[PDB]
Amino acid sequence: VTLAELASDIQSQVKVIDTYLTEHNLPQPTFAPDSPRELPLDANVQRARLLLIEKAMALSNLAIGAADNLRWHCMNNKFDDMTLHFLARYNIFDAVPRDEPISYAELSKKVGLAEHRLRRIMSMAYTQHYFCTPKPGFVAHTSNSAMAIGDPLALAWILHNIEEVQPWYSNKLVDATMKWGDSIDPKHTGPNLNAKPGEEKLFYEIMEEDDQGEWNGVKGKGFRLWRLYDTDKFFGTGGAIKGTNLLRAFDWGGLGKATVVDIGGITGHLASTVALANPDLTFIVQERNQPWYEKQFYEQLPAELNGRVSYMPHDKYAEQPVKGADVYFMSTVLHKEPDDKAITILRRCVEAMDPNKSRLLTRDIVMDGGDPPAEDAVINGRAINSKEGSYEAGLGPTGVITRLNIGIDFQVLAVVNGFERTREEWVTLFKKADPRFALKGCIQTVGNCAALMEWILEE
Amino acid sequence: VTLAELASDIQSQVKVIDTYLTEHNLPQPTFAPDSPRELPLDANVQRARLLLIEKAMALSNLAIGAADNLRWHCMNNKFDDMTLHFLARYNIFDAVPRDEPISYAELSKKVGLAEHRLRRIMSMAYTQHYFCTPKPGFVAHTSNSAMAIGDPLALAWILHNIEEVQPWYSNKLVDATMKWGDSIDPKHTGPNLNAKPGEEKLFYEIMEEDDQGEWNGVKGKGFRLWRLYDTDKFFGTGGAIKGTNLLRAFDWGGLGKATVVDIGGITGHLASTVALANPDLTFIVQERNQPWYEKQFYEQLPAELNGRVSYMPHDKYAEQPVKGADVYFMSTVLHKEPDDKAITILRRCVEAMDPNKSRLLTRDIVMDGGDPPAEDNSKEGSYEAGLGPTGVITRLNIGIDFQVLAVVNGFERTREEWVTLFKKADPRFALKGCIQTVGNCAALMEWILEE
Ligand SMILES: C/C=C/C[C@H](C)C[C@H](C)C(=O)c1c(O)cc[nH]c1=O
Ligand SMILES: C/C=C/C[C@H](C)C[C@H](C)C(=O)c1c(O)cc[nH]c1=O
Repeated sequence: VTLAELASDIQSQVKVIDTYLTEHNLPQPTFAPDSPRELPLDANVQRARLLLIEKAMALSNLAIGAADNLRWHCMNNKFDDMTLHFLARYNIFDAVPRDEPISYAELSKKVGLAEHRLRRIMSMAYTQHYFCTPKPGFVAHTSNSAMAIGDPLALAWILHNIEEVQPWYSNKLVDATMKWGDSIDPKHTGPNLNAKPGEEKLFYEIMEEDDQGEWNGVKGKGFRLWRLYDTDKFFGTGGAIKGTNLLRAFDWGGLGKATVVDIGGITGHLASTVALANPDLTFIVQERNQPWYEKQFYEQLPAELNGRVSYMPHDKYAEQPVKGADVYFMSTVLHKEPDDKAITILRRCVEAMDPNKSRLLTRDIVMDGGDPPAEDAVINGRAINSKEGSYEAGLGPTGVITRLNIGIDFQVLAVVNGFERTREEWVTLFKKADPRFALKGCIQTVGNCAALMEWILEE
Repeated sequence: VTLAELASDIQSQVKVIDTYLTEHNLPQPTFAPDSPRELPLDANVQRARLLLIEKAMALSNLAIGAADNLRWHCMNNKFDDMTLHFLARYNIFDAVPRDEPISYAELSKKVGLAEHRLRRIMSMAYTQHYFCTPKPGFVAHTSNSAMAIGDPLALAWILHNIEEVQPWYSNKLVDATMKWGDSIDPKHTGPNLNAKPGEEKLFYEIMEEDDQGEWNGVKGKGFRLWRLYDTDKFFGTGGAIKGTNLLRAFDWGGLGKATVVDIGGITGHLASTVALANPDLTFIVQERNQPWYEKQFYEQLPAELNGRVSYMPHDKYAEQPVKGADVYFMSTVLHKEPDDKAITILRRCVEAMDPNKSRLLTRDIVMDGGDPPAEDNSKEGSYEAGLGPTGVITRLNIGIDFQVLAVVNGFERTREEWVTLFKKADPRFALKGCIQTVGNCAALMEWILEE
């Protein structure tokens, strides 16, 4: 491919998006804080958007060229993370007003970071369109930075990755690999490279046990796990994996009055999203208890649910105490479970299921892609705006959903030696758990990176 | 700005490059291993390239959108570094033939990385156009990965950043700032967060003293410093800061038969670059000695220079023993020197200079940009191509600024700050030339002492 080819391709995708926005009188994305934070969920718009990102990344990459790509990458990339690190730890998102500029001098005194250094940090932020400088000596928000205003979930995501995942695990992954090999054992992770025998610590042990700190309402023991919970919530409130996409991937209303057992459901945020939109549904959120868990679970629980979402302490490897429920639901649980452990969990589900009225629903990455809703299956336009060679938009070796899915793969690899799976690998795994399992649906909304898989037991 | 405006801008810039390559019968950049590694150095082409990169980055950013930008960023960007870390530590660039594909199985056996994990690592590389998969189960190079084949300097750059700068310094820079504030003391850096007063370790002490390892022919003491020197050479052999750009930024030939004193000139690589192109020049490379320095200096030294480039052990803060030389030259030395230290060095140069004969040349970032070479239609906006708040040369300038900030609390300067600093060293100093080739982030500043 050439620069010109990429540019033409880009133009084609922009035209699809730009025409949809105009024909529907929808505001255009910009870098201003009042920009829409996403494009319409229309499947044609989203396919075009995913291809556009991919081609624009290819274009900047090609134009930088082979001589400067590795040179500039190892110089600059790491400092985009460092910039966000400063922005979060100094609370700079909240200190810059959303709709008004602020001087470096005033910003410096608000956050306690000297003017010279502040100026330097902000300048790097500008190059990735986080904040801008509208006039000399002044800082203002962009859309990218404004979305973090007042949102500790956004800051949780920054700090979890920069203060835990990267320094403790991913920076050490090479060493981990050479020491223990290609492992599925969560002990074979960065913090244990020099641990004495029997003194290894698991990621989730560190998260729940460390008591030297505090985060967003939880002081002491488990503050890191609470922050990790915030990150989970962050991915549900907006963007590609937004929780409301679950409502489009399965007919929750069709269940009628029914009980959903939410196994490994964190703090029940996703359960609350589904139950808010489906008044006939009861959710049992099953999770390992913590000293602060119930206090936080009920503080977040919307009163409008009238108690339909409740918490039940439960070990996911143990016997399932809720028998004959309509749905047993696991959202992004099994990608941290190697085969033997996932089979244990699945067999616990099977024993509690009534094969003639229970379903097992999982939400997880399907590496090679799920299927779109039936209404989006037929391609009604041109292939250029819908597919990249043989791959659905967003997939293939340079696809942005492919990229994100590898990012998630690497994250669970880093912290627990987890891994993502293809559809065939999911079906193989479930049938090893019980040969009666059948994949009845595998729905991935366009622009999402996860699929909702509907499993049943048939004779 | 909107998606359509960005796309429109991109088309214009592309057209400039596309037209020039066609009209000059020059191969088009692609991702194939045989692609040109850079665009032509013609100033109009480079201006369009810099704007094109900037607009294309704006376009991918805007298309990702505000909801997904921070979410995707903190998920993915760190693993682009981790992928390069695997590729370097397992020597995968060399393991994959430049012009043939290799199966994951065969690559796995060559590098000793299990197949499943190998596949996973390679797949992340593909998304940034490092390697590709031309057929199921097979790996091939791209232009981006092929440039690292057989080049330990590229591996040096990967490992210096990922195994030293990032974990020891930049990841700890917030903690360092909260502990010491906006310090300019090189002891007030990440490794010393819990050091006893007086027991702080300097970055360059760690570099020259650590003996637990080896790198590219240097075993034991100072292997890290030798690898650092490889990274400096890496930025001289190609890309934006290539040493041959120095030949366009100053009239070296106009010096005639002349001596250049190269203060802090590393292992003399840059000196050799200039001396190979200018046969009438003699270079004196002044640098702090190391047990392996002279061996490595002479191994590297091109035979065809016939001794014109020599090594003189020297403390840059000490009296300058070469009096009256035509040129005293410092390349990317002063951006690691706070004002007081820089003034000490500059006054050592002034004492040795003949004001009517000697020049002082410095190569450094000028944060607000130098002037184009003399040999190079209408201007819109406040900034030359590559500069301004989203410019890609600005971005590289800041990355370098942050690099020296991280390891020694150094900093980059504007042209006005340079002039102020030099005039504080000696009021006779005058900036006679400040030349920055288009596509380069550094400028060559020519200083003289005037009455
Ligand atoms: C399939 C999508 C799942 C949404 C999650 C936010 C992905 C994220 C990588 C994740 O699972 C993490 C994790 O499991 C453990 C530690 N740190 C994480 O970030
Ligand atoms: C102005 C351009 C200079 C070219 C250099 C390769 C820049 C690079 C950031 C650098 O100076 C480094 C340094 O001084 C010390 C440690 N590690 C570095 O990387």
